Amino acid sequence: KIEEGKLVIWINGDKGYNGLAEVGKKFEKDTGIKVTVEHPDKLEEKFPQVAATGDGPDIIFWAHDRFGGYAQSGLLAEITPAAAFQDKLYPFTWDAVRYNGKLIAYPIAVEALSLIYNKDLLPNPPKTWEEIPALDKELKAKGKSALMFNLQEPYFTWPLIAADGGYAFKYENGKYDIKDVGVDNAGAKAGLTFLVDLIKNKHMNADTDYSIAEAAFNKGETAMTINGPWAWSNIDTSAVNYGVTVLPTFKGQPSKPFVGVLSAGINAASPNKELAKEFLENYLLTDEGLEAVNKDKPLGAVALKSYEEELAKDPRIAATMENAQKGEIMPNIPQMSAFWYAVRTAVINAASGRQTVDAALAAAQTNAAAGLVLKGTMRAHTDMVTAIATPIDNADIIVSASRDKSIILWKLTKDDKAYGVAQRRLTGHSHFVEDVVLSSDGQFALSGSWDGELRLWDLAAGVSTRRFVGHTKDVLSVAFSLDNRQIVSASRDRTIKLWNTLGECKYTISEGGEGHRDWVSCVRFSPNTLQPTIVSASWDKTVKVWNLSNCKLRSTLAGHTGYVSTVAVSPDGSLCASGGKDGVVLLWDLAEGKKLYSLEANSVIHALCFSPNRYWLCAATEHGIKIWDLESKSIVEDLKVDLKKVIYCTSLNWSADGSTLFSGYTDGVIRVWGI
Ligand SMILES: OC[C@H]1O[C@H](O[C@H]2[C@H](O)[C@@H](O)[C@@H](O)O[C@@H]2CO)[C@H](O)[C@@H](O)[C@@H]1O
Repeated sequence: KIEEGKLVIWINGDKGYNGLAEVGKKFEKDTGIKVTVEHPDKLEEKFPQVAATGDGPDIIFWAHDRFGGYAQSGLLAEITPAAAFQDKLYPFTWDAVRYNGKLIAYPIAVEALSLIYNKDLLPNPPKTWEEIPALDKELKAKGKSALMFNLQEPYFTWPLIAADGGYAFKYENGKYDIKDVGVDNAGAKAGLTFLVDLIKNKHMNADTDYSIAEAAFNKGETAMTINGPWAWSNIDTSAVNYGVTVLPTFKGQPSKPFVGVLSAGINAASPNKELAKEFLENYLLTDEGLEAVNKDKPLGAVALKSYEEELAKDPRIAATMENAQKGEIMPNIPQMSAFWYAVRTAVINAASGRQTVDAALAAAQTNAAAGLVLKGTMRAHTDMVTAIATPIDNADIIVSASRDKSIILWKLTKDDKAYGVAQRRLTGHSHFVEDVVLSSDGQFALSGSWDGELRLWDLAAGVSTRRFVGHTKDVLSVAFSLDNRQIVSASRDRTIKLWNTLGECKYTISEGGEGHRDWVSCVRFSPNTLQPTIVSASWDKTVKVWNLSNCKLRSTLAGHTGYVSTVAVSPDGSLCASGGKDGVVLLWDLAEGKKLYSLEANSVIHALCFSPNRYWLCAATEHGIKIWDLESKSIVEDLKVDLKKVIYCTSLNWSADGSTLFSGYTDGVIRVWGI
């Protein structure tokens, strides 16, 4: 629920949540309000989840870099401190938490990684990364390692990658270009390669995580480690005689860590937005509040000036700020998480050996800039997935058709396991199922296969309820009339047939001069109820529009030099996209019945479909799923397949809400796309 009357706070496990808890107890004393401080695992990922449904904590803590994404998804209440309060914090700390001109959280402290060394094992720490391999050989002889730090999180490896040129998003004229990603340039490659070499020459292991490196350093086994201010406590209790100094340089350049600003945001759904502000502003952001947290685990250089005046006296803090100066404050734009996930994968694969540096970064480069990504994969078909149907009511299930001769009802789980599971496999056709469609109910499926027949399926009971025997050759397409009372099909027998629901052919648009002269590959109903019509693709290179009332030919659309294997109709029934052999997508004006323009794809098109919302046109091509913006006539996405044989999309269909693109491939795998 909401939890009106108390304050649920979330902060990371590596921070002084106990000290904060104290602050919470002090608030409760003066307020009479219970403060609960919890530190869930992966709280940064759960938050956007729970906050979306209206649940979650009242206050969430994390480095600023992740708040832009939360704000964007409306998960954060706008904060508005009095000018008096604002002056208490450094202006630059406020900028860290300012998104689209608004303050979305209270800044707490400036975090920056530093080189932490054991003064007893290494009086003079290396000034450069390059002298570390020799240093490790020297220490290894004495049963000690030179360096150990968390190689699992990109946060720790980024300072070295960025050192000689690597960057996340190009910054220019006071703005970030989210398409200009710098993770695979010469600089980033040089840094990651050096790192990987360290692992190859065994100066550090690819599996070293946070606890391993912290234990090793605190137990005096390794001379140096890399960490933030929050680690100084544990080392204190370990009695190690350490120092905190400038990170080593690489190729003469200083390591450039991404600087985080620990921040506290208030849940958009919280019913204690006021209690939250009173707490953060009058209890936490005070010389007392911070000191209570700082004693638990150091915060770093705090936003609050008054208290920073004391902290800046600590040399470890001065060292923190020197490394901070060599790097830069993290952007808070939504793309940051994509950048982090991208870089994390790259480092791990390059480190594990699964991929080469160039290989790993190249992919990271793509994932960091990627808009539409691979939300998941659904596997069950043992052969090519020929068609995909999505429920009109946007329910949590879809249906697929495959050359394995079956259709599958998928239950969209989304759970870590898979995006969906084969809830029921329906068999019955004696040859490849080429196309499938759902009823308005979303309760029945209508299929067409190369066995020349169509079948109605009762999805719930799992059985075929009707065979449509009429065509004399392979059936290549099927469609349901808007009111689901009429069924249409296309065949290699060059005809288009109309059927009722009882399996009787009510009408046949014969191969006559009016009809097609070759295979009819596709037939679709136009959503327009004013002029009942259907369009048809054909290997006779034409497209035909038909009056559903009298079944009379409206018009023949010529413009293709090869077979047209597919046709899609805009949701409004005004446009119509056609495609096939010649690689060009012709967009027509249904109403008038004339060409509007082309859209080169340079690849054979297999399927088409417009977006439910956006002015988008998607094309299943042998060279990826091309997506143009019907307004700019420009490509906005070109999705290829990466297993890390020629594999290509044969079918695709959007979820009713336009949020997910389902697509079948030749390898029998169904790939889910979306934000
Ligand atoms: O490395 C990916 C990860 O880096 C940062 O998380 C830091 C955090 O800022 C520090 O305060 C401390 O908790 O160490 C974390 C690394 O494990 C980013 O803030 C985070 O968004 C990103 O995923």
